[PDB]
Formats: sequence, structure tokens, C-alpha cells
Amino acid sequence: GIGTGFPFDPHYVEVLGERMHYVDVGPRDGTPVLFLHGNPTSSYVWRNIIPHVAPTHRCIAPDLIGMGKSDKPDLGYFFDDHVRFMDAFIEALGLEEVVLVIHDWGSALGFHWAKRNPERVKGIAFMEFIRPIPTWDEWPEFARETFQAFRTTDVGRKLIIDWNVFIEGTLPMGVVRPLTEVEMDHYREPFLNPVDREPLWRFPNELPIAGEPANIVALVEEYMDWLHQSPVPKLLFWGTPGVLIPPAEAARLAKSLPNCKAVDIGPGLNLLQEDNPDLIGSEIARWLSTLEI
Ligand SMILES: [Cl-]
Repeated sequence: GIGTGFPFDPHYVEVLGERMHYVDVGPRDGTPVLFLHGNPTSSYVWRNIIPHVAPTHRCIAPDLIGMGKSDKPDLGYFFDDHVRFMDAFIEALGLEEVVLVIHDWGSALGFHWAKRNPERVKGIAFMEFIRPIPTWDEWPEFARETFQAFRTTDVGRKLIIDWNVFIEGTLPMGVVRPLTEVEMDHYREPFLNPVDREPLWRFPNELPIAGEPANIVALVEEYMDWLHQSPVPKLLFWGTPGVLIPPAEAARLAKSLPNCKAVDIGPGLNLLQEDNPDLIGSEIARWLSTLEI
């Protein structure tokens, strides 16, 4: 069934003094499609989606700094750090116009970049994306107590850094179907050493929940306001019950956002790519054929 391999030849580019790894496949010409993963994944999360798009479009899938095969500088790994590295990655590859395919923290990066570079975005496909979570009641009940505990320097660092709970617990709890041992080993590989787990803990502490942190909430509100008035073509994938995006929120956005098509992938939590990669990939390819790219 769902592929477990990661066949892609490694590419690296140096930005801000550090190497970022990326997948780069597909034809060399045309408008490239840039795939941005989130927490606690890597370009591995796109492995079964890219092959539907790569016949006809260049596919670029970087690993965020400190994640995947990318370098591990001694950083706080705040969202702001990821913004600087991704801004530099995009420019270092000489990308001009792009289509974005974005998920989780990759979607905050993608939307924030699109807001600041709107002339260069030809379309955005997005799923299980960062939006303001106004209260803890709007976080899924099944995941509420653990995410509240993650957002502390005592229990949260014990769980995420020392016990590897984000990889061993939260990740499988973000996929409806069972992950195999081989898939788990691909997700574990960047984080075998606890000293390398800072991004896994800082990311949930950056999530915009109940107004906190104020700076992230403001930045996310700004890109959501931009998205609501942007003519950019939009493709929204969602599942039931979801995690960041409940079905009601997907339906609300499908109506409120200009030029937006929405696609139900079936059962899904956070890593929709792991529950229905073939629908996501095939639908991205079909939608791309309708764009002026
Ligand atoms: Cl997170």
C-alpha cells in the first residue's frame, strides 16, 4: 500500500552559514512546486505525494533547519528562526514564481512568505495549517492535556526532549492508520540524540493558542487577513476529525476564501499525507493543470 521508502537523491544549499537539505525532482523548467513540512516531520512526509506531481512539475521539498537532513545550529528554533532560514532557502535556489504545498508549521512559513511576496505565488495548496486557536476549547479534547503540558519548561521539556513524546506519542496520534516500524524509524532518525530535539519543543510553544504567544498570534492573524482578500488560487485538503482544522473550519474557509477549492480526504488527524497520499497527490496535479503557470 502506502510507500515507506525515501528514494530521493540528497541536495544541500548553504544559507545563513548552515546547510539545508532538500528534495529536487521533476522537470527543470516551468513553475516549481515548493512543499513545506512541519512538526515533527521532514520532507519524508511528502514522499508519496511528490510522485503524482513530479511527472509534470519540478518539486522542491526542503527540510526545515534542525530537522530532517538539515544542519543543527545552536538556535532557539523559534518560528522567527525558521522564517529567516526559509526566506534564504527560497532565494538561494533562485526561485522566482512558485506554487506552495504546505502543512502545519510549513503552512505558517508559506502563508507568511506569500503575504510578503504576493507577486511570486501562483497558487497555494494547504492542509492542517496554522490558524489562531482562540481558546483551548477549540483544541481537540483528545490532545488538550498533553499540549498544555508541552507548553512548559519543566514537564514539556521532560516529555519532548527527554522522553521523545512528540515522536513516539504525538506523531502516531496525528495519523489515523497505524504507522509501520520503518516509517517510525524515518521519523525518528533526525532526533535520535536528545540534544537535537529543541525544535520539537519550541514549535508547540509557538502555537497560537488562547492568544499566546502574542507575537505569533499577530503574525498569523495578519496572513489570514491577507488570505481572505487574496485572489491567489487555493486548494484546501481536510479530514475528519482533523486536529488544527476541524471539518467546520474547512467548510467555513472554503466559502470565505477567494478562489478556493476544498477536498475531503476521508478520515484524518494532522498528517493527512499519511492517511490519503494518493488523493492529495492526484488532486494537486489536477489543480496545477488548471493554473496559469
Ligand atoms: Cl507543534
